[PDB]
Amino acid sequence: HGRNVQYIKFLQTIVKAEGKFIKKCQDMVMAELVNSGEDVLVFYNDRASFQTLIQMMRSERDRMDENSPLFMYHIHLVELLAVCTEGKNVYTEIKCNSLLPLDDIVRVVTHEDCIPEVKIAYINFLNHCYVDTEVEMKEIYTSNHMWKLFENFLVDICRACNNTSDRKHADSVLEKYVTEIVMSIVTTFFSSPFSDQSTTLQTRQPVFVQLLQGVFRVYHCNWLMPSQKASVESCIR
Repeated sequence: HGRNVQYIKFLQTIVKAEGKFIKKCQDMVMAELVNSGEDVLVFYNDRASFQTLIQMMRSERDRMDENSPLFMYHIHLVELLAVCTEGKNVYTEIKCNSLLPLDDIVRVVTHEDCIPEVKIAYINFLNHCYVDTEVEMKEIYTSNHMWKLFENFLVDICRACNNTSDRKHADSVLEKYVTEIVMSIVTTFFSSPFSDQSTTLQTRQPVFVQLLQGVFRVYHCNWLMPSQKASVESCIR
């Protein structure tokens, strides 16, 4: 019938209630995505997804007529497969990594021009596979490979951090980007340099800059408090 951007926001409403996430429904919606095969896939490899997304957001704003192009806004509302096993509802994460984006090899491919809109949902997939809370298999590539994304996107966060009272999605991106910081502490193994010369300067000084912008923001104080803890928690890492 066609992949509807208007429709695909249903797939989290029926399964995922607020607060509570049941295990059986997630199991029976995970297997059908692999079984059907021709669902709304995020794989729009580098030649395709680059020029579509940069022209979708920059040329038109305010949702671009409810962001219903059928090719670029489809990924945005495809969070079901990204938040399918986000918190702890991961009966089998191998399927989500093999049949779906790995979150450490396919994420980088589209990272040439970082799009915060994709990152929020795509970053949630990184949280989905990285670790539910502990069960993720200990893979050096999962953490060592993902330890360079922050540096690549750290400049982007800093670049938009200096802009004050000029955007609305910055708070959401900062609020949505702090969720990963609150997850498992940064690794301190042979890899994952453990706040070395190139891993501490860009992880502590820049963090305060984002915290300073949030403190100066006129938004609610509910989200401002977590930012200080996020930087504080990272500092004590």
